[PDB]
Amino acid sequence: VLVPNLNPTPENLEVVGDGFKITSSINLVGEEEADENAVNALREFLTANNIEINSENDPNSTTLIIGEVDDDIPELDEALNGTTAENLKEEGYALVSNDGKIAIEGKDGDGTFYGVQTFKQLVKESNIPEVNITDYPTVSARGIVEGFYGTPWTHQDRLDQIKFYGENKLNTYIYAPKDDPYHREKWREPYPESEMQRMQELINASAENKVDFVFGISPGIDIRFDGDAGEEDFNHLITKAESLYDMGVRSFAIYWDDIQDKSAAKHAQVLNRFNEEFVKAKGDVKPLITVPTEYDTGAMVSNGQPRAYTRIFAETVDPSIEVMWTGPGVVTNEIPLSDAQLISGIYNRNMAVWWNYPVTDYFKGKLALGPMHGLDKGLNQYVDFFTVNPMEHAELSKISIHTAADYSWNMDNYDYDKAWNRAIDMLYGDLAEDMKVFANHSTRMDNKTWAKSGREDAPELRAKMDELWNKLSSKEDASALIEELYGEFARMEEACNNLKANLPEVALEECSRQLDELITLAQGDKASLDMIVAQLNEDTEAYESAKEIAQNKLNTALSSFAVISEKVAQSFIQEALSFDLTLI
Ligand SMILES: CN(NO)C(=O)N[C@@H]1[C@@H](O)[C@H](O)[C@@H](CO)O[C@H]1O
Repeated sequence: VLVPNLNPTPENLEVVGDGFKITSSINLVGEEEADENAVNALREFLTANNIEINSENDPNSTTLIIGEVDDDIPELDEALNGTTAENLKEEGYALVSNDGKIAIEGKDGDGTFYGVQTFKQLVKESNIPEVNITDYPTVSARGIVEGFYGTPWTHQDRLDQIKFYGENKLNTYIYAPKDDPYHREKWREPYPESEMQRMQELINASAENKVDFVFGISPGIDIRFDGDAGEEDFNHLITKAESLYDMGVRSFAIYWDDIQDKSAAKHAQVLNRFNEEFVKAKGDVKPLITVPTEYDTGAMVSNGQPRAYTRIFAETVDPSIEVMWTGPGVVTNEIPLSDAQLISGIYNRNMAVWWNYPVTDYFKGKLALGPMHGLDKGLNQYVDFFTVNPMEHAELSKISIHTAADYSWNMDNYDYDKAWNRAIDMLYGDLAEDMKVFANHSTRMDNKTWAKSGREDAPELRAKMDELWNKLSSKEDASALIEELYGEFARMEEACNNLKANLPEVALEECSRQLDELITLAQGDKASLDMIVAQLNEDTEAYESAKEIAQNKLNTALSSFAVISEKVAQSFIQEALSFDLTLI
């Protein structure tokens, strides 16, 4: 009957019937013409959900038809009747479920694979709704940049991330981690055989999930530009890129972010000569990607005009090259349309975004568990390439990455609160509501100086706390609000205790300290109410005992590595301790 949570939100979806049961043995049609990676993902889900494939057609089993446009499959034509992927952009597809048949038609092999992902999300206990779908991404490249400092993701983490990207229609992975010397301090050197297996698994997994594996190269550390030395180094760039191409890498990025030699013309000439002698000469290599030394608006622009570096770079760099920038700041609240307009005009092209959220490398005590927030819903006019920099914490990064998938696939309809809820619903199952309680307090990032981003922590709770102070200072009866807040604080503690008891270890290991912090803070919040209530009752002894606890709970939180709800659960105790009800 009803449609399950879907991610990304499909572009067009119509519920056209009451739904039906998928038979435990089905008819598979198109299995030989259709995209292999889509079929494998299909076979993989079918196996996992206890569904067998009929070796011969129809004891009136359910029929599943799969393939691409212009694929020679009439069964597909018939099941779709009226709806089609023919007029859809790259990566687009059509899905029709109706009266014992499911049709999956992609505009290309990527689209077929993505149709299979929607299919997998539509099925619940072998029931599927009857729908007509036509779907396609808002933005052409969507994904992750592995750009964070701190403990690296492991091999298994990366394999898991790649699968997750595929499942949420993210097609871009910029492999450029700090712990692989072959991407920076050993950039000249091809990978030795002792490393080829590990690299190949990543490349293979990526391909198989329709994820573009971008090899990030940072030659800035020691690259030479002039004379024989500069020629030798340019030749090493080629040989490196070839040797990766030989492994099946078809996407490359060259970073200029950490170079001392701030020479725009030298940077851009290397790019252009690489574009020509490598990217153009191979023919199946995707557009070149670069990060210029000036890569946030503040570094790039002064008084509406490009600074010298940016101006030279914009003027030299080939128009075919993708150029990354991080928005108005390195870590900032927003990218408004005007910022993307300004930078895109300077570079006379659609821009690539490197979004520094949920990354927490600059403020590691806190977990960034909120949605894409602050990004202009019209950014696609000036941007056709979107990536996020996630946390060293791979598992909990999925919450925010999940919302980036929705934002970049269906930008016009993105709603950060709804996407945030959906991400936690789809990821946490029976723990979703408890995980929301916790994550809600840990969305806002702010190092107090240059780095700030994300949705405010617990906005509703924060508004209730404000009303408490307003009522108490106005000598209005606050009895009912106090009871309500006791409810909120008990809920925070209970949720956090259930997460400690029941979160799978893969998630718990990333957040155990922050859970303990929020519990401490919730207990200090409760003691803070006890303080106020004592003052209302003129019970000096009850006031002193509540105050001692509130202060010790605050102090435990302030001294701990873990950071959470600074402006909300934490600040409330400080507000309560500075409040003097005896003088109102
Ligand atoms: C675009 N870019 N360098 O290529 C980038 O964002 N670099 C780092 C980025 O790697 C880091 O995670 C972030 C927060 O500390 O700071 C930035 O300066």
